[PDB]
Amino acid sequence: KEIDVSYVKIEEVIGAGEFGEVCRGRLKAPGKKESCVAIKTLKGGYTERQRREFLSEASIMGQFEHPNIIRLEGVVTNSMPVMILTEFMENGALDSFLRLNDGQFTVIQLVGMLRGIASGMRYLAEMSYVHRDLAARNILVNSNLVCKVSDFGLSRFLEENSSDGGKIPIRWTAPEAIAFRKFTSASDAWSYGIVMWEVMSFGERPYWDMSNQDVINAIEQDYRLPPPPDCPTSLHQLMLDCWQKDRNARPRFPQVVSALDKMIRNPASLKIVA
Ligand SMILES: NC(=O)c1cccc(Nc2nccc(Nc3c(Cl)ccc4c3OCO4)n2)c1
Ligand SMILES: [Mg+2]
Ligand SMILES: [Mg+2]
Ligand SMILES: [Mg+2]
Repeated sequence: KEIDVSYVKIEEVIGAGEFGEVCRGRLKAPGKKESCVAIKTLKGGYTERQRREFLSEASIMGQFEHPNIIRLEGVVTNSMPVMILTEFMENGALDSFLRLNDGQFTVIQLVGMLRGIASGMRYLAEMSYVHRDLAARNILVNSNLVCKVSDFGLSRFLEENSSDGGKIPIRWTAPEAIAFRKFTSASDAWSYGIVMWEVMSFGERPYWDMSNQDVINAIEQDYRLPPPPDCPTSLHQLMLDCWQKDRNARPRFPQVVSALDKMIRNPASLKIVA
């Protein structure tokens, strides 16, 4: 949806993206109430290929409609700067939000966040969309702590193209996807297990200071991240299930959501910790 630039007011720069600023603003279109939006801008100096890559995120987001997937409002392409407008997520990225609030949300709250992410992923997998960069930094959080998946793009990773979309995010990536570049919803399930660990650790870095090659070798040699402090064993076991070497043995997203719903209904089960 092309948005008339007169309908947009930019209020404040709140972040930096790959191609430009991220801003908070207001969108007011005839016949509709004013709403808060996030705005990504692309200013001058870009190639047309870069413009297409920037806008491809809008095209992809616009294919989706789900309460746990970032909603596209529209784009501005007939003037400069070029913009993508979405719903505004007041609390920003989950990893940083959790680090700010370390130890300050309950296990049930954390499970609800994880449930929202899992529902978003359930939807994407149903749509045959493989995310490929599922990480807490790509989850956005609103004022009511609802978590939504962000970061959409279909460009191959650098390792998939010419000998001579960025690099594969090794710490989040399933071993077969690193080895063979076969990205599937089952490799996203591996990534989702890593997100679980990030959330239950209030935004710690997966594998601490281990090098990328150290991580690859460790996983091949059966190492898996340990339960975060105070993490319910049932949640850690779901992580381990997501991290099965055999992709076909990992839970699919409907099963992940089911498991989390059961936990929420049976909160006593979350009391067992190592
Ligand atoms: N660290 C931050 O940038 C930040 C800080 C505080 C709040 C938000 N909030 C926030 N809310 C919604 C979206 C985004 N970022 C974003 C994304 Cl991820 C994809 C596409 C797009 C965006 O804005 C419009 O077009 N951000 C983002
Ligand atoms: Mg991506
Ligand atoms: Mg990415
Ligand atoms: Mg800690």
